[PDB]
Amino acid sequence: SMDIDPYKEFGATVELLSFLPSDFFPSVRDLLDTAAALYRDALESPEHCSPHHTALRQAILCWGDLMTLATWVGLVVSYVNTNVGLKFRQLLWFHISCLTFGRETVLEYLVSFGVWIRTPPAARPPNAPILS
Amino acid sequence: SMDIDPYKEFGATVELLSFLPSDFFPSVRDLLDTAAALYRDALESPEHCSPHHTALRQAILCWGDLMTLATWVGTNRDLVVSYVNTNVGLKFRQLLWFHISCLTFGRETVLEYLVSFGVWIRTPPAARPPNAPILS
Ligand SMILES: O=C(Nc1ccc(F)c(Cl)c1)N1CCc2n[nH]c(-c3ccccc3)c2C1
Ligand SMILES: O=C(Nc1ccc(F)c(Cl)c1)N1CCc2n[nH]c(-c3ccccc3)c2C1
Repeated sequence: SMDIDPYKEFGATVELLSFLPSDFFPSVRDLLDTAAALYRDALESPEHCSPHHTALRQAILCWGDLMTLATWVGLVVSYVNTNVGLKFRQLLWFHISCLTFGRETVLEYLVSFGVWIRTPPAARPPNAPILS
Repeated sequence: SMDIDPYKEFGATVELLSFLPSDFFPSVRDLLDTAAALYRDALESPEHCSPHHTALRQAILCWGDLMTLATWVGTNRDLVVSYVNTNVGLKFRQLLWFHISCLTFGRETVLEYLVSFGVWIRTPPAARPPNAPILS
């Protein structure tokens, strides 16, 4: 079979996004609403716009199919939100953040927050790293 | 909410691909095997290559997640298995075929062929030409 990495063409890796803890990412619901709020006209556009746009379109739609399936099945519903949910919380956040703040900024922040959150509370700085 | 069209940025529509009958498209298995055979290095490449490549990568992976899910659902029934392959299956058979064919024969060619075969298969057997339209 093949082994394809969705973040590879965007300069990152699966393991790199797994560096960030599970509770770091917003809910799938909050992510879909943000994609729409900031890029509704662009995501529905006839233009490619950018590779980030192309991937995000598939991501939103793919999660749609996944929800349509689990809704039809009705732990099973909980399965999508627990295991599959985490995967899209990463993917959706990655592209939205890259479109909003820029690829390079997102990547630096990723390693910066991973090191920061892993530092015990007593020693780590009060202000977490930010995008800009 | 949003209404996003996966084929829209590629100059087609969901409705346009639904023009071709369900038995027109190869199986998902034959489609995934074809994707690897022709574009294994490109699909795994660090370079975008093309918007079709970017979309095709997500499609393969998305189908993967659906299969990983259905594989786990099954282990925890046969009626459910028919759902993934009957309803969701058709959707990806179109999507996978669309991108694979566009990369192989060229976007513009695929679209002309798409409409040509739709008209051809819909003509009753007695009247329609013996030779169906082809690509390139
Ligand atoms: O990861 C995120 N948020 C986030 C990203 C993508 C999303 F799709 C969603 Cl729903 C949320 N941040 C962590 C670091 C950071 N630094 N600066 C800002 C910021 C906050 C408000 C306005 C402007 C910037 C943030 C928020
Ligand atoms: O839709 C398809 N086939 C197809 C496409 C994408 C796929 F991902 C898979 Cl698995 C199959 N055809 C219908 C019209 C046509 N015209 N010409 C050719 C052809 C055949 C062999 C060698 C060279 C050309 C074909 C085959």
